[PDB]
Amino acid sequence: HHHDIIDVNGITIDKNAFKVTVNGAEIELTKTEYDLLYLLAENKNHVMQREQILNHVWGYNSEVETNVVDVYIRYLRNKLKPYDRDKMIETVRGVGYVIR
Ligand SMILES: [Mg+2]
Ligand SMILES: [Mg+2]
Ligand code: NA
Repeated sequence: HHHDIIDVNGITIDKNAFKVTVNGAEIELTKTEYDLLYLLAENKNHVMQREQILNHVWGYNSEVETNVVDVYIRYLRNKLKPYDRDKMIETVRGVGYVIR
């Protein structure tokens, strides 16, 4: 076990850097979930096609199956659900995903 959060010399450092702040609390993510959320958020109101999300989050050269995007959208929605934030991630069937 590693201490979740450490304070030393007035510096606060969390074991897991990939957290976002919501309602005075924190949602704890993985790198890939965090990068996916960032992408969608930076592209608010602009629908992102699955292949574009794949390129930006997993890499233009990636050998991963494109449906990994759908998998991680589900993981991210599940992370947002306890904070009633999941509906911000909308599916555009046959295109991709968007935050409005
Ligand atoms: Mg951080
Ligand atoms: Mg943070
Ligand atoms: Na969490």
